[PDB]
Amino acid sequence: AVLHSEPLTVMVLTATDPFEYESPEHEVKNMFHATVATVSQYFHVKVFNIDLKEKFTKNNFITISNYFESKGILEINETSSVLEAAPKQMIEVPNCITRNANASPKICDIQKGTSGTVFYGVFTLHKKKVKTQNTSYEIKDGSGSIEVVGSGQWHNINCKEGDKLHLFCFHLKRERGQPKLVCGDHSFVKVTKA
Repeated sequence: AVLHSEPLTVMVLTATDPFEYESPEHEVKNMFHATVATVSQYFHVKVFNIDLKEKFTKNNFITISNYFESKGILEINETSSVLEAAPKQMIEVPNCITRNANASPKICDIQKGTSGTVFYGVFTLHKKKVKTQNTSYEIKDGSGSIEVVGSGQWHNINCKEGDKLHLFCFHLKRERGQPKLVCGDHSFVKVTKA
């Protein structure tokens, strides 16, 4: 994880509802996921300061400093600064950036990933098996299928075949070559019915 002290102005694209997670100090706290954009790139952002939720509203322009980067994902916590951006610091985000930010990876391309990489996306549920301590969600698209393993509040998620699972910050792991996505401390799932 690398510290970025230089101010960076972005436009907020999306943000999730807050949800509970376990903090590094092993206390229940709330976080949310966001995507933001400059004129040339979008970024996934993990926000660990629930007081910033209003700032992370679609189309808000914000300037972030003293944030961190890990696996290409930005981390904003209590020691970070997030202020509204000044007018002359704002630059129009090309629609092509926003479309790319909204696109999901193909499962065949997730299957190519190195162990430890992180993935986000929306995928159709094919089958699920609720086990004693975790749940395996087999997700599918035209390019292949992959097992997603959820535990804790991502175990026994209320969903059915054909629903869409929106996955945030899942981790690729390989067991005997076979890749799968597993949840981590800052994963999030939402379900859209279909």
